[PDB]
Amino acid sequence: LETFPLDVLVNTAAEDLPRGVDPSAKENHLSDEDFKAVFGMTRSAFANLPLWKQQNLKKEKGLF
Repeated sequence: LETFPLDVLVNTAAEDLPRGVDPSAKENHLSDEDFKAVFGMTRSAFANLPLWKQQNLKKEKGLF
């Protein structure tokens, strides 16, 4: 699993995204610290939200 800075995951062109990042699950590529800062809940709690809600939260945060 490759992790990248929040700014890189948010501000990179699709074709320029590092090969090791799943574009549909950018949150998995954030460090634990960045995930905590961005979402404010544990990774498990976030994964337990309906998919559409995970997506909606990510849209405004630039991670969709």
